[PDB]
Amino acid sequence: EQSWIPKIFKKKTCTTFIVTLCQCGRPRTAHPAVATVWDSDAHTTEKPTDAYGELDFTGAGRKHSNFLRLSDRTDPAAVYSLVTRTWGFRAPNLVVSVLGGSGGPVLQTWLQDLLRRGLVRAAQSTGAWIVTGGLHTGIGRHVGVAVRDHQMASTKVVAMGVAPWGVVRNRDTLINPKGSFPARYRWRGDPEDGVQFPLDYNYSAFFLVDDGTHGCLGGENRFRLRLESYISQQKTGVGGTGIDIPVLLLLIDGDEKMLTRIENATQAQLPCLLVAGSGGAADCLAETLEDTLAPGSGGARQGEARDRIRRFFPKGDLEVLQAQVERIMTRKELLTVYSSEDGSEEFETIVLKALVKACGYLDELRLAVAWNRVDIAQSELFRGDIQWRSFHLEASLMDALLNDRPEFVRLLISHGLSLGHFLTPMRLAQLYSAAPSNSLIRNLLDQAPPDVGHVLRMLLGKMAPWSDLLLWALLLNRAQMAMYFWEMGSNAVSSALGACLLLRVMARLEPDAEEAARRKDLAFKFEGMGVDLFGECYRSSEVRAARLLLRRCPLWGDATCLQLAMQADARAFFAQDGVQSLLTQKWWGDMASTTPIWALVLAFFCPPLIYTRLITFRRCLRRWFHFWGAPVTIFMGNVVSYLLFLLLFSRVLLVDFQPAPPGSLELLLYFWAFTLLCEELRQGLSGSLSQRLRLYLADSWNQCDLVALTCFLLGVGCRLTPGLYHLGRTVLCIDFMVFTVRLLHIFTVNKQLGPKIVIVSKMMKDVFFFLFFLGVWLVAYGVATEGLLRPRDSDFPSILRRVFYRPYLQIFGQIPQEDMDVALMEHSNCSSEPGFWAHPPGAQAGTCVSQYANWLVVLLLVIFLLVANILLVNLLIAMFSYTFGKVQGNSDLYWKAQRYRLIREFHSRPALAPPFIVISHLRLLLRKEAERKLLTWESVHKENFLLARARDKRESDSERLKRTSQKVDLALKQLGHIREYEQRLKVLER
Amino acid sequence: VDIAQSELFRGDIQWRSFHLEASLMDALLNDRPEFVRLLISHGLSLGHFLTPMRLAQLYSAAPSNSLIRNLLDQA
Amino acid sequence: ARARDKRESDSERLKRTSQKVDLALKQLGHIREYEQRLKVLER
Amino acid sequence: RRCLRRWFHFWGAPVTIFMGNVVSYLLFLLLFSRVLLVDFQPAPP
Ligand SMILES: [Ca+2]
Repeated sequence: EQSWIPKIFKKKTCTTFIVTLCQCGRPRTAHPAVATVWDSDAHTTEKPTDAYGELDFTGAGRKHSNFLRLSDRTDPAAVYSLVTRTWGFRAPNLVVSVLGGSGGPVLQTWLQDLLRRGLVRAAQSTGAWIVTGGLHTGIGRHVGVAVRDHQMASTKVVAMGVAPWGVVRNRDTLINPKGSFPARYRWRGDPEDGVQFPLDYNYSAFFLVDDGTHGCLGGENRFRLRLESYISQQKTGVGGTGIDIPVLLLLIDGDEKMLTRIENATQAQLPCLLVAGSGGAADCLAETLEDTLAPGSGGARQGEARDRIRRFFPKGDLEVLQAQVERIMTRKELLTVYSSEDGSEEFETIVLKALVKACGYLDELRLAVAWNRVDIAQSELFRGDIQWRSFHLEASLMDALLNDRPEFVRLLISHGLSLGHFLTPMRLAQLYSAAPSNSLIRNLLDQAPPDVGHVLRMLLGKMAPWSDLLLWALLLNRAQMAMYFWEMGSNAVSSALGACLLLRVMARLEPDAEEAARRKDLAFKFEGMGVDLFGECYRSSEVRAARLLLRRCPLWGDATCLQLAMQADARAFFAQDGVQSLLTQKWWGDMASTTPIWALVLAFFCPPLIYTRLITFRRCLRRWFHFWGAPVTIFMGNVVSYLLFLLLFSRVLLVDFQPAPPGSLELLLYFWAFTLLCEELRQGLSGSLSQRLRLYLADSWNQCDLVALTCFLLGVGCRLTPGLYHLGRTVLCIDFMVFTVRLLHIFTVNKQLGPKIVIVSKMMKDVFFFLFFLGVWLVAYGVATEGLLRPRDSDFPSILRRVFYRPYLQIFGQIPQEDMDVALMEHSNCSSEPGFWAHPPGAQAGTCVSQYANWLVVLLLVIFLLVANILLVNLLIAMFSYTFGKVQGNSDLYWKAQRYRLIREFHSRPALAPPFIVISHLRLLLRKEAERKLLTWESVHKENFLLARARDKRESDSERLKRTSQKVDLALKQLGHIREYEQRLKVLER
Repeated sequence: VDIAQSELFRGDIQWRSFHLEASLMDALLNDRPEFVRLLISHGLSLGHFLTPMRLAQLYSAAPSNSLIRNLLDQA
Repeated sequence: ARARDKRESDSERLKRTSQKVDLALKQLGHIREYEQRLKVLER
Repeated sequence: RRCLRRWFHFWGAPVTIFMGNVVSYLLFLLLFSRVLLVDFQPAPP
């Protein structure tokens, strides 16, 4: 996408030649037919640019170095937009324009060290921009080599080149109005002249300013200054939240023209940093500022003396230099001197103080947040001399939140930053407004002032600053921010489970894919953290408090912790011992969890025994209801009722089922089945009508019960009709099978059998594989045998029998040799067809079979027996063994999870058994400070757990090794210092 | 390698395209990956570097009787 | 990413610490020699 | 025409070709079995 690039940007060709030789820098001969003082704009013609695209320096580089040619009189907004958007460069956190003449190809060692170590390092750390001449000469070359050395030794800095068109060596190769996306640049040009220079190969971007001249210097000064000012007017990301981008000018040596440029920059309110001892045109200003409030007598001509000394003799006589120095001092607040300090190389702090002084609201904390320098912020805060205001830190906190800098927010909060007063509906709206472009949260907010209530309602279903901040972070999916807020939350466990729920639902709702997977991962991390916190809260402290923690219903959604876990499928959460013990206790209701099963049975059959001490736990009726109200006793009663129901069903079906009108027992059976139907109706109805109906029908067991009951009704209806008695009997016969299959549910309660049942459920893929394999083989062998025999019955039912049924039973040791092996049969001439025939003795083995090639029949029999009885069955064994070995853990977790659903289901069933449950359905028809202390105790445990994790991490070997590396680096730094002092003392010895 | 990196990093020393081209050829022939990496990283023009003569030289460095050598001979 | 991960591995960090300690010992020998020279020049 | 384009897309998809081929193969086996077990006679085919 570049079609607009020629549109908004224009190159400059001079309209008029002004003297043989033009002022335009081109020979008189090479000029257009249109050819007192030449003007760079008045006598210039504009046309669409023809030298855009990107460079590919021959050899090294990132294979991408964007280049542009534009007129000097170009608005900077378009340039900034181009760089930020089209070329993909991130907005700058700081712009350092490195002025400087640097006379001579070689620069002093201390200056080169300062550049390479401070300037480039700080630029990389803070993601700043370096603006210099994009030429392999002057200060630009030094900057480029410094950047290259830093990149090599670091184990990518962004620097641009603003250079005049006409002085770029080999400009022709870059000319391509269509486009020069690839671009070969011969920067190793053998000829060397000062009229033109090659482009440095270390600069990521270029700005070949043009002013209709074939060579000159300084033409780009206007554009450079305007660009710097415009960048200074922008903001540091996060919409308008970002502070004004700091822009700083660094000056080393230079000339009078550099003094003029410094004056222009100061006029444009741009801070300037001067290096002491750099050389001419730079150290003079440093000295003058050092003079500052010098005495009027004997100082007025001191400035002139300094000008004539530091500056070159030319123009020294001219008073213009002194007047310009005075004008510069007029705004000395924007000037600073780089204290040499024997090569301090502490660039960032000097820049910070210079920016603060220039500002005279921009604050150190806001700048530190704008950059990623946590150390700067902590140093500034730790400085006791500096005093901070509530809003002073509030602005910084807002910036940190908007830009997602967890470390900064942590540090700011830790420094006594009031939070309750900090958050406001306006600020919260701002925070939510920072949704990244088209994110799912943004779509949800648009579809829905934050107005976050409705989005949460539509997410969950709906069927304290920390809480709000945590919710916002979860919505925006800022992992570290959310984790930190949770660490400061109040309802830690319930908060964690709610976060897991919300993240999982959002992820299933995201078009994010791998980004959604990170939300899924964040959900897993939160679930694990909640698990660990609860495990600590339970084992290490009173279990009663843990029980209270789970049962309570916080304000997250007015739902219990267990409900949240179940809705989020937080399988890991239920897997821990504490939750299982609590669930067991609820399962036994009021009676003790240790009650032996046999004791329970004896109590069940001997109601009076419940009052004996042999079972552990008006008082009498209260105890009675407790016993009969416990979920376990309801379960046992229901099982007994179900068994009696099956017994009655079997009795009726096998004996009393007659064509006559139904008897007493059959009617009792009908009433019983109707009771079961009412029970399932109750379960479905109360367990949003469509939503709960789907929830009920989802459970497989309920599907089984429903199919059983519908088949039962179908069969009864059929039997009542006079004609369909047999059909009714048959349907009821199958319905008995369907009912009795339900008894498998009894093994979902045991501590060992439930996992076995789940694993069996997962074996069905292997079962189907074997079934289809056997089906194919059966079809093959059966058809082959039947074809070879050629029985004369040729009756479709008989054909199907001999093709499938008999081969099938051959798998299970029913091998009728007398019906296939001719040797066991009497030879007879049954059929008129030519050949021989025999007479099988079997009733359904065919009237008579051929015997043409019977040895082949026996051979096929042997092959089939082998493949079926041995190979297929053993393959199935192996597949079962492998699958069972592979899915043990997942099955166990799944059972532990569903244990809660089971318990809840049985916790609300009517107290009575199905056969009498009609009476209970009828009844159903016709119809603090302690909490605060609990939360405080939970928060204390959370703090202990967090400290334990942090300390354990800090004591790990890897962290200790890293810290030792840091200390060794510090030791080497100090060793260099003492070595330098040693050299100084050795010198002073003489 | 350290000697080469020190020599290159020395700003006083100026290098020529062929000046590094000879070194690059030597590094390739002797199979010194670090040297070639460093040389290329130092703004060494590559498109102009390779030539059919140079490529023939490179392929001529097949070690004694190697399968590549047999295949080239057969071709 | 691969290069940085390798450089941040424990083994590489330990090797780099060994290099830095060797450099420290070199400089320590230098300063010790200068210490002896200064002690001599004291008289 | 959009209609024919959609039609060809459906019937051109590899999966649909696979399903069609499977159905054809099953019918072929069924025909084979029928012929072999019933209509296979010494008389001309
Ligand atoms: Ca049910």
